[PDB]
Amino acid sequence: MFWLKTRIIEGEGSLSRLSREVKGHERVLILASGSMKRHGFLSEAEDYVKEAGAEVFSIAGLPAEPSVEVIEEFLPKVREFGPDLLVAMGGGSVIDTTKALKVFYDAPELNFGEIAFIDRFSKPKPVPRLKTLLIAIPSTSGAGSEVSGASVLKKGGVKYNIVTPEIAPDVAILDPRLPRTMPPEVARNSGLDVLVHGIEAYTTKVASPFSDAMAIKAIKTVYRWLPLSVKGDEEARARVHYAATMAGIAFLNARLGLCHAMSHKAAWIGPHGLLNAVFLPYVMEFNASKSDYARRRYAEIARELGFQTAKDLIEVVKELNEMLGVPKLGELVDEETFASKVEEMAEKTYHDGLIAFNPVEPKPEEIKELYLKAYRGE
Amino acid sequence: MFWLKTRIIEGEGSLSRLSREVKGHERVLILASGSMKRHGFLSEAEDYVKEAGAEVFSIAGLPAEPSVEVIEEFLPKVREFGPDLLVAMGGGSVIDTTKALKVFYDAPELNFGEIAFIDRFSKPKPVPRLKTLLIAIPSTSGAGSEVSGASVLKKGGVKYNIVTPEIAPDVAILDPRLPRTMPPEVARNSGLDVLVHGIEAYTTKVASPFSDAMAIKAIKTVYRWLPLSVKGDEEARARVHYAATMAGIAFLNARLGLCHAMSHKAAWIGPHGLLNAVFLPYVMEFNASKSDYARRRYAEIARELGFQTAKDLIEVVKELNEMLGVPKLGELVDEETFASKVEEMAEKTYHDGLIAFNPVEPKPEEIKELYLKAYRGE
Ligand SMILES: NC(=O)c1ccc[n+]([C@@H]2O[C@H](COP(=O)([O-])OP(=O)(O)OC[C@H]3O[C@@H](n4cnc5c(N)ncnc54)[C@H](OP(=O)(O)O)[C@@H]3O)[C@@H](O)[C@H]2O)c1
Ligand SMILES: [Fe+3]
Repeated sequence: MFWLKTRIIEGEGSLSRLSREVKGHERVLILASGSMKRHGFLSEAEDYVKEAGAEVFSIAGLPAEPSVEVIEEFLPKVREFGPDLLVAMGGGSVIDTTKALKVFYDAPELNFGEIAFIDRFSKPKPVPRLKTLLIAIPSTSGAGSEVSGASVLKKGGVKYNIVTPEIAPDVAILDPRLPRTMPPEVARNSGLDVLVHGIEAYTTKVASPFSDAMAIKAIKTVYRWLPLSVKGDEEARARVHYAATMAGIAFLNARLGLCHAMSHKAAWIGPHGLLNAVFLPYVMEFNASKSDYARRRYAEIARELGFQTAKDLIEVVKELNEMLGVPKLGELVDEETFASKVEEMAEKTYHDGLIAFNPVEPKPEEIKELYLKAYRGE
Repeated sequence: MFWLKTRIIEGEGSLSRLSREVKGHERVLILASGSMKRHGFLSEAEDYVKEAGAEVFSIAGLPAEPSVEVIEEFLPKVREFGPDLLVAMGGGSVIDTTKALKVFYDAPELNFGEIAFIDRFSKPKPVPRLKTLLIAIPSTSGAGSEVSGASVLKKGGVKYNIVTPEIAPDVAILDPRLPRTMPPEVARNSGLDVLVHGIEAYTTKVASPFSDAMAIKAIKTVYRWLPLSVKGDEEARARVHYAATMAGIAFLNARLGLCHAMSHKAAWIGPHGLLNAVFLPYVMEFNASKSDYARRRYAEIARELGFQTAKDLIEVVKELNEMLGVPKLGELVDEETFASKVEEMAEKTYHDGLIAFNPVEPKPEEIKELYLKAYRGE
């Protein structure tokens, strides 16, 4: 199965197409990061919204790690303003925050309790039809959240999932002026996220030729361009920006697997993209040792990069990490914390729904071992 | 820009998903090629419609390469039945005829002459919002009509387009059992159309990276699998079936170019896929010599197939036509008839909206030369 709800609008200066898209709307709410404010893209968007006749109200300064707490703060100002159009302008977390906001705005009754993918052996209640349009404008490259029907959300320190077609954005605007403001480390971290997403999407149980096309292109693009992007080349920034959305389209359809699950649960340690990169080569070694299907798919990606084998790809991924100064796991977190948490982390990873999609289902013990293998820098 | 209205359902035996898809509709009309009746798929589909609780009515035997008069034949039968869901099961011809029917069913005041892209120097009247749902189920591999917003009809030996997102299908079902009953020539002809779609979509002025991904995968898949499919390999049939839709998604977004325009205006000679194959190598040479952008883009494609240059790609296409027994143009039509028609085809091709998307705009006398080159088999 393959589909795409989101309309994509790409190109230098495509932020301006925002005027077309607000036509016929009256009250526009914009959530943005501070960096979007300080670089003047928020103003620029406010102009475009005004000159299309609509009222506009902005909130900037948003944390990462969205929560039902923080969404409480907003909802009155939100609910009083009476928006009929939401705009998210920033990273994954900003987009996910706006996505989560849409649900409580549009379905104020909805018991948060009842809708969250916390366990994979739990089956939450479905989310009704919502209504407010949602435009996503990503400033990083990136999380894939501008096309996905998923947002993550804390209700007091605990992480739940919301998953439904209803919060996949209606429109995504990809203007590479925005991601050209990423500091080098952020360009690195979020670009490795693309790579991990693509490789995982290619190797799930539910991959199709349609998602494969997108995954493969994102992979080749990151492999070829990310190092130049990190050094701040402007064209390379644009290419990786588009590839980030490609990987998004892929994992929207094919989903993800063990590596993302493992990153979710070690969130406390580090940024999402960085931990993913750290784990990937171990998850690949595991998958390839245990599944012929996984081994063949990795070889297919290797050939597409101009190599031959599954082992080529694993080694090339380790060398990419080394090249871009990705730290060992031992450098991010001391032995003592890590070791006392590894079992708890394994159990949570085991209850995550994404391991349903991984080409091999790992036992709790094998997850434990993988954490330890990664830590030893094995 | 990139988008996709159509929801794709793929897989062996995926026809059975018709049941889910018609649920809560009352009157379903199926328009089908003769081959779908003879080979049993039409009964199968009817059974699925029935068990979803709908009334079903089928018309089989819809003609290949339809002209405008097909509308007056079948429209009265559609009006009499009053469907609330149209299903098209057949090649691009059947799907195009169904789309056209939808237009005149939902919007009875329109006629073909108003709304078709007859002349790129006159704006046709726009098609209003339509309403009847349309499910496309292609049985060739393929025209890509199951995801495109176009319907192609002949008037006076010459093909014109109707183009609107309103006739992009809502759902496409890709079940490779269906194209397995194609005769070899039908497999060849529809398969080479996938290749031509992909190459033209890759080299228009409005190619994006998103349409590029789909275009490139379709090309690779065809290049590798079509010879085996033509011989009757069952796997290769499935692979090329999914590629045809990939190419359709590409050209839905990137459009097409001079090779399709020329084939439209020579439609009286032969079937569409065969004409496209014959012209392509000449169009490519022309574009490559006139445009550096086209040259570099053909080379990218050559590299992806494991060659190096634009020139390699042209040679590859010529060799593949040979290997598959594509006739020379001179076998299809006598010289004195062709040569008497050629100034008119060229002038009409020049007025085709598709030449605006080609990487260079030819003059009519350059088009006339192209036609004659192809005739000589240069
Ligand atoms: N809308 C668009 O975007 C678009 C783009 C490109 C081309 N086109 C159009 O599409 C048409 C060509 O479509 P096409 O290449 O799919 O061929 P087609 O013209 O629909 O069909 C060609 C022949 O194949 C036979 N057939 C089809 N499926 C079969 C199966 N499973 N088993 C056995 N026989 C089968 C049909 O025989 P029966 O009639 O006996 O069943 C028919 O005679 C042209 O009119 C062209 O203009 C449209
Ligand atoms: Fe075609």
